[PDB]
Amino acid sequence: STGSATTTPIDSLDDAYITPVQIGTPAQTLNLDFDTGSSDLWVFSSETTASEVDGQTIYTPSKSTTAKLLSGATWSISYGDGSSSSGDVYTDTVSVGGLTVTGQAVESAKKVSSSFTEDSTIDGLLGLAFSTLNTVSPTQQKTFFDNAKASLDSPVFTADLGYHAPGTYNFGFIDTTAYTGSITYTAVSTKQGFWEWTSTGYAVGSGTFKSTSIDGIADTGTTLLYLPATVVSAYWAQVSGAKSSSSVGGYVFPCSATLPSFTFGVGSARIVIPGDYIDFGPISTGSSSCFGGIQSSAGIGINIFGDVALKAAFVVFNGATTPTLGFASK
Ligand SMILES: CC(=O)Nc1cccnc1N
Repeated sequence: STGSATTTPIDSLDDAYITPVQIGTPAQTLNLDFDTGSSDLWVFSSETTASEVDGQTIYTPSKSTTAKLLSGATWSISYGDGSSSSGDVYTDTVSVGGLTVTGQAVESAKKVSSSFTEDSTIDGLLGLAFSTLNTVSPTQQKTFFDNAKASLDSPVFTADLGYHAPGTYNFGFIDTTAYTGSITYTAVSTKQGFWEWTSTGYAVGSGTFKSTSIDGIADTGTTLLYLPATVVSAYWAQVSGAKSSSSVGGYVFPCSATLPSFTFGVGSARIVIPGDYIDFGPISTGSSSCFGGIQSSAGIGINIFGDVALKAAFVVFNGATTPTLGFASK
């Protein structure tokens, strides 16, 4: 089997991407944030505290003839940005782009933190990291990809995120029309439960490539590119007037600037992030200070190849017995 679904930016900055997902019988379609940095499929629901729902579409298990309470199971998750959610668990039929999994754990939120409430466009998250990170207790549950994997034509999914435009998540096949050149594959460590890999270096604009190992994670659920402070300082030093602002929370730059590109290495290959992808716009409405899309990972504990980096590439998440990542230009 295969599936193919379009993923759409939630706003004009590509702060996140939503993909429609069918849950239950008859189908209830919710727009979920596909997240290769976590491993829980959770949704706003008829159980979510009413004051914490503000415009989201909810899953109502009592209206699904295939929903079953997973008795005694609870979940609770906290993400790197400080947001969180928790609740109980149903199993139900879940379909993405024509690919159907029966008996998928659908984690129903009873509580969500303010950042989820305030984002009316995101109805929940669909985790695509390794199932060892799933938070359901006392019986850990499998991700949608892990449940689908044996049925797929090939044990893979691909992320093809657009810049200011829709893109595609495919399951079970690699669309050879969606990228240019060849795909370069690189090793993955699953020891932390992430799609963790080692970039071979970077360049700033037209500058020379610096060969240096940068361990980090491919995370579709993180907006920006978080890299070591040395690398980030070298980037922003090429932008007149750019500075790190403790009050704002990262590097800012004059909105009048033209940003240089940023290149990262995948083995001997190179992925170029155009300068425009690094512009996250005014820090507040009407400001002439703009927020940068490359930020320091110092204090996070891990480097994160988030959407800023991933949307410059066609990315293969290879879930074979030994997982690997593939990157191609597009
Ligand atoms: C850095 C970070 O926390 N990212 C993130 C936030 C919420 C959900 N998934 C994620 N991958």
